[PDB]
Amino acid sequence: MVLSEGEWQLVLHVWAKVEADVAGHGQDILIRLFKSHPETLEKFDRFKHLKTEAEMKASEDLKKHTVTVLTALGAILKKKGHHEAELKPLAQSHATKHKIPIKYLEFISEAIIHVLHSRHPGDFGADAQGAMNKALELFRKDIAAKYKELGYQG
Ligand code: HEM
Repeated sequence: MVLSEGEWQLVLHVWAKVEADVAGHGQDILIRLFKSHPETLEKFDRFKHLKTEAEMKASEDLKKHTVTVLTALGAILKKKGHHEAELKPLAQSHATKHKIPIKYLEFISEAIIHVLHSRHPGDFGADAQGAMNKALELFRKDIAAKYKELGYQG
């Protein structure tokens, strides 16, 4: 699949709002993932001791990680599909070291969409959500293809 330029601009216009405060958005997205799909937290040896939303919010180390995650995703989105170089290292680490199935990437995609819907109704109406869904679906399809090349079922 391929996004239109208009669809990319809807993606990038909401991401511009995320970048007012990437850390706060990152906290909201990973906490939403862990609340909605608690099995995902067990993949993080670094964070799986955290018991409550309040502990997650208070963790400076989690905050920092969420900034790393969202900045990596933002750099991918800014490539508008031309993200082969960015996807290589991430697909390798997530396949071989972290062992993150495609289903869990669906779950984090849901969390991203939820938080952007909540925080950004001015830039995340139906067309904008559809564009972000397409971008995240493209990202997941390309990761799944790389996982297969790397030997991971996903
Ligand atoms: C939008 C999707 C995601 C992006 C962009 C992303 C990005 C990153 C980045 C940049 C790192 C650090 C470098 C590396 O190890 O490759 C990382 C680490 C990690 N990711 Fe992801 N990630 C995503 C989704 C997930 C999901 C859904 C899980 C778990 C369910 C996961 C689990 C991990 C783990 C366990 C680490 C190592 C954390 C640590 O101990 O330092 N990732 N991720």
